[PDB]
Amino acid sequence: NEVGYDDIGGCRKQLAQIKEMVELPLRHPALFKAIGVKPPRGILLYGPPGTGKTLIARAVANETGAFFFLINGPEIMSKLAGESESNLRKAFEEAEKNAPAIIFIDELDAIAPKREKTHGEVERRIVSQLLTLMDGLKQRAHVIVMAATNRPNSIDPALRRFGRFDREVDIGIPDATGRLEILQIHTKNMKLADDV
Amino acid sequence: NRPNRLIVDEAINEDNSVVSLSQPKMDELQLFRGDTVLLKGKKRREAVCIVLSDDTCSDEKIRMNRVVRNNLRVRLGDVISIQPCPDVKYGKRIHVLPIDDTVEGITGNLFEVYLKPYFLEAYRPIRKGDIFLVRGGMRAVEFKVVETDPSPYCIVAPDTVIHCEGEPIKREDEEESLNEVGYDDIGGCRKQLAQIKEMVELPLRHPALFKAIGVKPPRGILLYGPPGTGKTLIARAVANETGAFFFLINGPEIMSKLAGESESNLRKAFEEAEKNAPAIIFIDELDAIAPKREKTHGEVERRIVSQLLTLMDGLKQRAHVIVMAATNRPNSIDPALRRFGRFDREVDIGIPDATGRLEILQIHTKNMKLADDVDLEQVANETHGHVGADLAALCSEAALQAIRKKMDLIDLEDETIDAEVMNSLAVTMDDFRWALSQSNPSALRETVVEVPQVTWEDIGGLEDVKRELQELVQYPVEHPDKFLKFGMTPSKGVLFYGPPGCGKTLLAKAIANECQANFISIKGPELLTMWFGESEANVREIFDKARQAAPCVLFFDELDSIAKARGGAADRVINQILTEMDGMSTKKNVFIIGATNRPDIIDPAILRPGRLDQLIYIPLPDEKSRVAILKANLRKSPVAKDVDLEFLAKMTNGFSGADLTEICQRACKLAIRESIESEIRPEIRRDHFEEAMRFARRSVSDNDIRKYEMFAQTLQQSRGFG
Amino acid sequence: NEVGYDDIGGCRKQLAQIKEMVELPLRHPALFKAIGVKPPRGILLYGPPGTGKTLIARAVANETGAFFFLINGPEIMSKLAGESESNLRKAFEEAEKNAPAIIFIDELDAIAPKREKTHGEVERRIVSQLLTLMDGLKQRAHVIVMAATNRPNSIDPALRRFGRFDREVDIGIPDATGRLEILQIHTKNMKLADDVDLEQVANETHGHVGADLAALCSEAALQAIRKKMDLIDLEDETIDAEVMNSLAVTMDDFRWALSQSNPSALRETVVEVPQVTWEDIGGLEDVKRELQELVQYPVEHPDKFLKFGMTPSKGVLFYGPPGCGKTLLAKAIANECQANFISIKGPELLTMWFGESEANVREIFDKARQAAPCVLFFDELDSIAKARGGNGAADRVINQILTEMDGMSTKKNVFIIGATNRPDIIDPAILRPGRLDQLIYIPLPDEKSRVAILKANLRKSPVAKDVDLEFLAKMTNGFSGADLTEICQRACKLAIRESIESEIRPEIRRDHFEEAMRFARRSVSDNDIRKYEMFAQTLQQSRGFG
Ligand SMILES: Nc1ncnc2c1ncn2[C@@H]1O[C@H](COP(=O)(O)OP(=O)(O)OP(O)(O)=S)[C@@H](O)[C@H]1O
Ligand SMILES: Nc1ncnc2c1ncn2[C@@H]1O[C@H](COP(=O)(O)OP(=O)(O)OP(O)(O)=S)[C@@H](O)[C@H]1O
Ligand SMILES: Nc1ncnc2c1ncn2[C@@H]1O[C@H](COP(=O)(O)OP(=O)(O)OP(O)(O)=S)[C@@H](O)[C@H]1O
Ligand SMILES: Nc1ncnc2c1ncn2[C@@H]1O[C@H](COP(=O)(O)OP(=O)(O)OP(O)(O)=S)[C@@H](O)[C@H]1O
Ligand SMILES: Nc1ncnc2c1ncn2[C@@H]1O[C@H](COP(=O)(O)OP(=O)(O)OP(O)(O)=S)[C@@H](O)[C@H]1O
Ligand SMILES: [Cl-]
Ligand SMILES: [Cl-]
Ligand SMILES: [Mg+2]
Ligand SMILES: [Mg+2]
Ligand SMILES: [Mg+2]
Ligand SMILES: [Mg+2]
Ligand SMILES: [Mg+2]
Repeated sequence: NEVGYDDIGGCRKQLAQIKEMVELPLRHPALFKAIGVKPPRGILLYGPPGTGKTLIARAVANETGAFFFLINGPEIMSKLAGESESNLRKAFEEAEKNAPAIIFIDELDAIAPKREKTHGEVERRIVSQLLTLMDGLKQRAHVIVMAATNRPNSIDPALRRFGRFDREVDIGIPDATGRLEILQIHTKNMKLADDV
Repeated sequence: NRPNRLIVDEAINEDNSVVSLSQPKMDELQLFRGDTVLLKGKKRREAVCIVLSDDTCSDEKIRMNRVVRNNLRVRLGDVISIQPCPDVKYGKRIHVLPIDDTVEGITGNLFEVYLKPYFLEAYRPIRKGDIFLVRGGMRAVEFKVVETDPSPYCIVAPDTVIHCEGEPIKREDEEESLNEVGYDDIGGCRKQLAQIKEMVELPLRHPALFKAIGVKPPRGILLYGPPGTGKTLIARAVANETGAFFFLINGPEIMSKLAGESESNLRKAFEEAEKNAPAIIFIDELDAIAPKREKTHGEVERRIVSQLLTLMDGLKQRAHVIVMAATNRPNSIDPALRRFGRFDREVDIGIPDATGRLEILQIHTKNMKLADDVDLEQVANETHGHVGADLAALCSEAALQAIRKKMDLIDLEDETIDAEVMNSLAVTMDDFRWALSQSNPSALRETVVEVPQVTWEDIGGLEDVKRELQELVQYPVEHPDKFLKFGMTPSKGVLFYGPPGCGKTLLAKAIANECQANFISIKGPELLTMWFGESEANVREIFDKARQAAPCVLFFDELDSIAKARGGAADRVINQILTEMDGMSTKKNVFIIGATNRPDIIDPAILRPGRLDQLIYIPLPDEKSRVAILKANLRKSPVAKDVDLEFLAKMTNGFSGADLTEICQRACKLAIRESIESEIRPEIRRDHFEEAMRFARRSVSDNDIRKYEMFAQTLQQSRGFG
Repeated sequence: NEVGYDDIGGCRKQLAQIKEMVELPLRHPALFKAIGVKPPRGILLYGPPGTGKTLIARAVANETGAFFFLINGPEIMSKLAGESESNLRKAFEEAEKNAPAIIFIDELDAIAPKREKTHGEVERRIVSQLLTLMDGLKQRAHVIVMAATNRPNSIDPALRRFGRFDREVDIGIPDATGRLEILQIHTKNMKLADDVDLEQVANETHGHVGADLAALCSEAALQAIRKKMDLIDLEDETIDAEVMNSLAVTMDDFRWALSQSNPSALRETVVEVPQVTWEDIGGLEDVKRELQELVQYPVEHPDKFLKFGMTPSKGVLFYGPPGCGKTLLAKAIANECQANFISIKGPELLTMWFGESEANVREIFDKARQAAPCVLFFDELDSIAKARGGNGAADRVINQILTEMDGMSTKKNVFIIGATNRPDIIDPAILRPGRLDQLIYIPLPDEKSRVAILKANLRKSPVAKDVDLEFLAKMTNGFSGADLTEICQRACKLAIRESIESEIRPEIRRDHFEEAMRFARRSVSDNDIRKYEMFAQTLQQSRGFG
């Protein structure tokens, strides 16, 4: 019942790209340590709501078998100034401990929205906290930070720089074929009539 | 001074065992390009290399790669004593060993992979205690010479028996690493990296001399440019190359800590930097700490900016510290930092040009075994909007492609892959095209500043205009002597005007190429695109970009589109361009060219003396010129011998150069039809040209011409009553 | 080596004012107590960055020997809450104790920027603290509070009230003479080569301030050093005095320094005496005298106008065909009077933000009012007239210039000159009596003038003997002064091409002029002339229906 690539439809190409970027670095972690080449750090997934971004993230985690630490945007930003930055540190720390791992920051725009829009010292501090943590992965542990947002142009441009969320995947609305594909996945447990 | 003393300079010959002396010096020491010399540096250490000739190398300096430079324990801008060494003779045995951290990851046959081809037929003149670097298998390993048999120095002839003792060795304390950043890891920033080297080298390398002179050195050096241009790289490079202490202040890292902790870290940074003088404080991502004071609400944030300013003004200590800073946006920085005594010096590290990109590609393909079909010059050439980091990612991705496919079976289950495979693994030109497909360029939207690749040979006819253009731009740059002796100051700007598609845009680029001067092209619609409020501060940014890139030609193309938009925003832009033209001092070698397909609506203000007062009229091409255009367009195409380009020019005595180019394409588009449909020997012959000519295209009517000729004689009179 | 009045150039008149304000209260504190008269409390120094504001303050301190407490703006605002206001207190307290004293608040705009601009409370509170401390000087214990800013506007107006910062000094950018001065101050310790012409430096160094020139001298020196460095020693921790004397700074080194020259302040509205003279203008002799009677007389002979019962006219309007010396005349008359001169071009007025376009015109008229006697020159008015109808913002600006015109009292030595190549669209409001009512028509040059122009432009150029400028003038009838300069430029360009191609030594000779005349053009059509001739008479009636 757990999520897998078979639970995803309409994102064939995108799911492939994410498979390339992600697949080698985790079961080839000692290999990358041997090669010396730089793999991706942050893979940003954007598209309108209910497109399957949170789905794809959880799928890649279970299909590759990597450790999975979910960072829900709103959940962080609901807590006090201490807890917010603290939980960000704990997540990156525990993710590095259980490498290979995928840190999924869902609804990233909630944590690090356009700095022009941001007000208050605490919020700007949390963004800076995340930027440092992303830069912290340049230690080149076996860790990948996936992230999702409904609005790419809402994200603080600081996150889109090199070494941070440097790769992006446009997971858009499905076309006619994609919708047929998705319908099949959700009717695979139902007994359909012939006229359907 | 005896000839035996020279100063260390950068290396043109990227080889390890080599130095370069100028020919005048070469023959002076009576030692020849073939012989082996002994280098004696500081710390009472030595090294052996093959000396060679450089035309560029000034006689008093000696070019040596960073490896030799490291073994001598010397930096760029230090003196060493060279002397001939005929004492050296062929080698019997050699005992090298890899350094531990340069091999952490791999294991296997280092001899066959690294040492064997490195010394293959190379007759390298080594030395005991030397540390050399071998690149292969997508990494660079460092070995140190522990022992030789004709010790301590000997040559590695093909008969020389190369021994490997057993186990990798630890790193010595005083021995720097070669994986560390240096000027050799930076490309595309020749001119900019030169400036910074001049600013920083004197106060840091010889601080005592600057204390004695009394003259004021540079306090703050602000680096700007788009993301991934290598600002952090250049800063970290100058640190290791000058050998100064390096305290990194990371913007976000400071601002990620609590209120007082940020200001406390700022102090400790300047404190420890001052303590360990000479030093370089590098404030990376400065705009995170010191954005415009208006742009920031809150109290703490404003307090942190003020803290930085006080620390910056605290260089009254002058204890030999240089504060470098990097931002991706100058106008974000609080202007209070630009004041004298703070960040008073600036360096525009822009996006690399075609040559610069080729450089960078060569830097990130250093450790890879490229296939022969790989043409990096083509990669660079078809890479318009990439930055240093993009190219570094491009090479890295192309490598990951070669890896994952020739992975095939490999083993994977085995925790590590040996050096035999990685060396045999090659990166095809195909892999680069695949990596280029997934290319996400960082700086496409950025206005470009480079030397145009267009030449006179691409422009058919207009031989008169070409020559007048040479007088206006090239002479005042290449012969200031005459103009000062004649008592005249040159004209600043030109205006191209005439029918559409007759080579106005080409001429603008073509002259910039003739002078090998920088070139900037702002098209009318680009100006009308700008956000209204920022529009003004961005026009100012253009003229600054052109002022710094001098000698440069600032080209305002497609001015007619702005003239239409006026008769609101279009008004403010031009009136500011007029204002910026006046501010442009004639002595700055910034020459402003304007162009428009419509002289009937130019703001006469642009035509005022002192501004664009050189009104050059570019008409439709006469028969002779049309043939030159047709040949210029079919230059790179396989045309049949049967085609009569002359006759083609006879018939079309009303066609613009834009038409003739379209006609040549149309005929080509038909030839491609044949090549795909029938697989015929691919060649564009006559019957394509004739059919393409049958339908024809006259992009400039007769009435249009009459008007243009009327303006060719009356345009200067547009400043009075129209 | 400490700072003194001898270390300051270009600020002659300003430095004299500060001296007058400060000398009596500081050098004679006992005397001023006995009088009961009130001395100046606060002196505000404004001007762009690097003009020598901090310098002058530190200079006045040492020269008067007064106690000196430096209040660094950024330093205060970098400290914590109360520690800021607490230090402001101590600064005044300690200054009052050791009277006579000078408190210098450098970068005042950091402490007390626009009380509306600031966000928060601790900031507004620090401003309040300052206003109290300034008002707290009612102890009067001979303390003078100097202050420096680049933003004369951004300072909360509360500070510029009476009893606080009641006196202000515009230490603006230096002019040609001022830059020469500063260059001599910083080349004071260098051994200059004979080919070094610091006058040439000062003149082609338009937009530099004191800090720029100081760096420019430093630049030329460090380059001359790096040269003869060559061998030197370096390994030796110090260089001896013998070498340093043999070191010379060539004019070439200054030219290399001028190559890397980034001028700090450009487009900063310049206020200086123009170097243009009547000799630079061919012809117009009648208009030249007319300009004197309007400008020279009322400033040099006020007794006459007062006794005659008439008040002089305020402004002039130059109108006529393009390129006939309207800009030159404006600069010329100002130079003759040796009065300051401000040239605002039409486009410069259309550049500003909509909001700034009003508050910045006031700045102009204020800058002219203070630099009196001054010639305020509004050049290229035609470019504005076009931006109103299309022949929004231009409307607001002109109405502002009109309001500013009327408001300026005639008893001030400010003289306004407007100019335009097009009187067919000039705002009639500008032409109403009391404004630019002196309508001067400047036509194309007559034959006599054309010769004068030709000689004026070829003055510093190597023209051959056989060249006949009088014949050349006879041929160029309907040509303007701008055209004749272009023909000269065209002819000179040909002579240069010959010089490079053949190395015949520089002689712009006959056939060069002949070919330049072959391609020569008339920039003012006949029809255009007839119109200008009509407006030479009927422009008076443009305020009616017309
Ligand atoms: N491509 C897909 N194939 C099958 N089901 C999908 C797909 N995309 C979304 N869904 C369904 O949508 C639900 C989950 O969508 P989510 O991934 O959580 O939405 P989202 O992309 O994260 O958008 P937001 O920003 O969280 S509202 C599940 O019921 C999925 O089955
Ligand atoms: N000019 C360059 N020449 C060669 N390689 C470069 C260059 N610039 C960047 N790179 C490569 O890309 C990487 C990025 O360098 P950075 O110094 O981080 O760029 P950056 O300008 O500092 O990015 P910012 O300012 O943090 S957004 C380097 O480590 C190199 O691998
Ligand atoms: N003299 C010429 N020689 C070679 N190609 C020319 C020539 N003139 C025009 N062209 C072609 O016309 C195209 C446009 O060149 P331009 O310099 O931009 O002409 P233009 O005066 O700017 O007219 P437009 O408005 O750009 S079409 C180029 O791509 C050329 O291929
Ligand atoms: N009028 C001047 N005469 C001689 N030297 C000057 C002059 N103005 C500036 N300088 C030089 O440039 C430096 C500028 O120093 P400052 O006194 O700090 O100028 P400033 O106007 O206070 O700078 P700002 O406004 O705070 S950016 C001085 O140290 C001088 O060396
Ligand atoms: N009477 C003159 N004597 C000498 N040169 C003149 C004369 N009139 C015009 N010129 C030339 O024309 C140039 C401009 O002079 P201006 O005073 O600006 O004329 P104008 O009436 O303002 O016309 P424009 O539109 O500015 S060219 C000068 O630099 C001279 O080169
Ligand atoms: Cl226009
Ligand atoms: Cl008007
Ligand atoms: Mg979701
Ligand atoms: Mg960086
Ligand atoms: Mg074009
Ligand atoms: Mg100052
Ligand atoms: Mg003029």
